[PDB]
Amino acid sequence: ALPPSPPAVNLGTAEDFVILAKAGVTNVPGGAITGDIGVSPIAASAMTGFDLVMDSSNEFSTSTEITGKAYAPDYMSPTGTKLTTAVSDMLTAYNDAAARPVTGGPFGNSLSGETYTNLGAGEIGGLTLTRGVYTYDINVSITSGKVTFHGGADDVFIIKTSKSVLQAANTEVVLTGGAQAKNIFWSVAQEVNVGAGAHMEGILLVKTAVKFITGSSFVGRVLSATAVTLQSAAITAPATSAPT
Repeated sequence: ALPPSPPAVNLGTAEDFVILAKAGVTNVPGGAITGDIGVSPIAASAMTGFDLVMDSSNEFSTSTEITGKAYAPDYMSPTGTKLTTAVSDMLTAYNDAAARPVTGGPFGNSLSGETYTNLGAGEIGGLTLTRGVYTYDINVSITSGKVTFHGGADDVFIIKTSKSVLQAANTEVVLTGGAQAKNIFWSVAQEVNVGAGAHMEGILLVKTAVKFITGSSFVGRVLSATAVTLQSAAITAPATSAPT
């Protein structure tokens, strides 16, 4: 029997971005970004490796590797306001996610001897996670294989850690049951590192850095209070296979 689904974490206008980073985005060509990116309060020059061309409006820039638009505070109004509102909404979302109570009681069978606190001693590779709030004071690791999020279309999954999320190379986040990437929230006080060729899903609400190593892929949003590093990575917003 499941716990109730937690409420989804409101991202407000931060949902308008696939990457929002306060201290920059660095890219090694030729991954592919589907969605819009933004930086604030750092200047545009902290988006490197996208060969950005200003639009004639001077409100945004475009790239060969971004399907959408890039936004920075030194661009024309209303871009700076758009960015500042999104960064504030990111902070609110980070704080809300971090404030969610852990789901109570045993995880899996009532005599599993394990709970939603420090589940797997931080290793979640090979686990099936159902809806709820999982809390960690240790790194969360995906060392080998897959982690599965299983639930319905509106079920919510929140993974909180005071440390980092370390996803080894060539591992996968898998969704089953109707579970959607927009309803998975990773609340991370340190960093998120996604190894080479690995596949991550969900909303990354990260206090510090996020790194996507060579050839990794992602469905979700990267919402970082510091900097984002992309190494020939596929970064896709949720639901962009529908008409846009």
